[PDB]
Amino acid sequence: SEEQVAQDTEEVFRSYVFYRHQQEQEAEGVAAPADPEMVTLPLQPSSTMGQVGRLLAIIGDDINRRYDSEFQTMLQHLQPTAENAYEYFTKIATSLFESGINWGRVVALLGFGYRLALHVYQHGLTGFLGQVTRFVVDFMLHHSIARWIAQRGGWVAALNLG
Amino acid sequence: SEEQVAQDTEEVFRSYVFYRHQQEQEAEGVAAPADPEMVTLPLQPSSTMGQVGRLLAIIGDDINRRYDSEFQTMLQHLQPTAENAYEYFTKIATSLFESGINWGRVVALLGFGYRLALHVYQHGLTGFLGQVTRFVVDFMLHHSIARWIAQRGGWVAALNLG
Ligand SMILES: [Zn+2]
Ligand SMILES: [Zn+2]
Ligand SMILES: [Zn+2]
Ligand SMILES: [Zn+2]
Ligand SMILES: [Zn+2]
Repeated sequence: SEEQVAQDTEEVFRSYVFYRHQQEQEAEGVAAPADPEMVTLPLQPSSTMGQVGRLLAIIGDDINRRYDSEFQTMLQHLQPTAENAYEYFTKIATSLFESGINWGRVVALLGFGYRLALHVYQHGLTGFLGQVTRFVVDFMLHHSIARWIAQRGGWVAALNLG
Repeated sequence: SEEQVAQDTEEVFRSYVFYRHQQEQEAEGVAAPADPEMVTLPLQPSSTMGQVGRLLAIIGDDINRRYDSEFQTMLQHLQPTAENAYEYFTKIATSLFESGINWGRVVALLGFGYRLALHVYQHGLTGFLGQVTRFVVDFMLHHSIARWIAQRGGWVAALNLG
């Protein structure tokens, strides 16, 4: 079901963010970017969607690198407002899927959402992580990504990538 | 078409906001709440959706009063973040349609969006009017309001209310 995949994306993305942030803390120690909002967000580690988001953060660690690097350098130029965040999110997310959908691109979108959320927090926009989550959920619903995931077996199919 | 009604809501709401703000300036003069974002937003006065949003602002002027009054007093308690704005928007918008959809409630939702946008601007959240617009558009799509309007003839049917 496309709609149920779309509903599950919130928990997948929240779990992805938590574990990606924890992994960056483990890799960088005191040099990691601080964002307490990514430590305290709602989390259910044993749920299926919590397990999916975590596994995608893990497998993403050795595939995101070039795309993750350019996200950071580009975000240094992101203007401060919620409208600027939406416009930049939409441009980048659309470009990721211009040539079709695949799991690597899904993971790239989650990673982009993580980097966007981190950037806006570091530049003084607090309480915006739920809004980035909604950007991701709604984009995946209206851009047929939830439909593509549903035809692959749902988010649980992502566990096969590990 | 439900999807095309949903697409048109952006322009309807932007036009509603522009003309509601202009009307409040005309009724209150220098006592009106200032919000330059509601003067400079994209506007196409002669388009059908621009005409619809304007007419709904006009007819709304003598039906919103009690609901508009409580919106203002309640919004004095709205916490500052984008997440707080989304949570409050969703609670109020859901309550407006709990017992079904009618044009008066559609106009009340547009008026609520106007008051929410004005409040968040007055309290230091700039560049958020597009986000309130998206709250309205997406709520009307996912809560079957766009579908209800489509079965009534589309947004153009609102011109019959005048
Ligand atoms: Zn890092
Ligand atoms: Zn730059
Ligand atoms: Zn949507
Ligand atoms: Zn007034
Ligand atoms: Zn209060």
